[PDB]
Amino acid sequence: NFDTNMFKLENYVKEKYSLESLEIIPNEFDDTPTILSERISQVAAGVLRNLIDDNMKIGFSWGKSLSNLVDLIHSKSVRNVHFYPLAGGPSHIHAKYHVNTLIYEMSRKFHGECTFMNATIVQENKLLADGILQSRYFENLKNSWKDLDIAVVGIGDFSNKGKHQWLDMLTEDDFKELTKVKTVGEICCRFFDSKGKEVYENLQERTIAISLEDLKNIPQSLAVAYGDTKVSSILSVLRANLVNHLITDKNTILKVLEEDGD
Repeated sequence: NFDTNMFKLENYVKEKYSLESLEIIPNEFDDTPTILSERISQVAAGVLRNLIDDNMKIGFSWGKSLSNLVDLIHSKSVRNVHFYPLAGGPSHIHAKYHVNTLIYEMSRKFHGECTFMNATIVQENKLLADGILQSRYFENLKNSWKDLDIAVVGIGDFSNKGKHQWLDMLTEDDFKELTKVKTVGEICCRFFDSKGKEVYENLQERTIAISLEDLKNIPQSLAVAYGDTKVSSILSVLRANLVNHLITDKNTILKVLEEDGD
């Protein structure tokens, strides 16, 4: 039985990576990219709406997967919900995909109070980054990263198209150093290797984002991510248990398993 076998595969992958929650969307022969993105987005929207309750502190990252779920999610009457940025995205992405846009849109549907990301995601040096992170003005947001209830995040790859979004944010030298340490992907604008470790410390210390340490201790952290170019990145995130709830498609998770088996 098809639906049963899907459940078996879900449980298999959850136990394999010690992943708390997982939805695997089936791929259909008649799919277009649009239809597949709708199917994944609707599942994700339903899942998130059910997670949202009164009094919760919810962090968002940036990007298409998130924008697509936000477009579909149904409003709900909850009290005292607060939305925060986990990380600003890079500079030239669609306004629709910007963290502050997503927080605003979610605020409309869940009538929440909003904190926005004002600082650029990568600073020139550690002194400038620390000046922001350690500031009196930034303290509320810094503290809030330590006690979020839910995080909602996409996962980026470090393929040519993945590096694209970062072209005017990271320097030529940043890219060289990231490539030297075999970067495979990013989450919350932090770059990791094949085991989900944040290897390049110089950029790590210049980045205005939640730490991986704080991300990975959020009670419910939902990543929505799929596609062949994302298999290595998803496997890294699973390996390091960076999030505890993943929504992806069957084609992607089978490739993750195959790569892990290598």
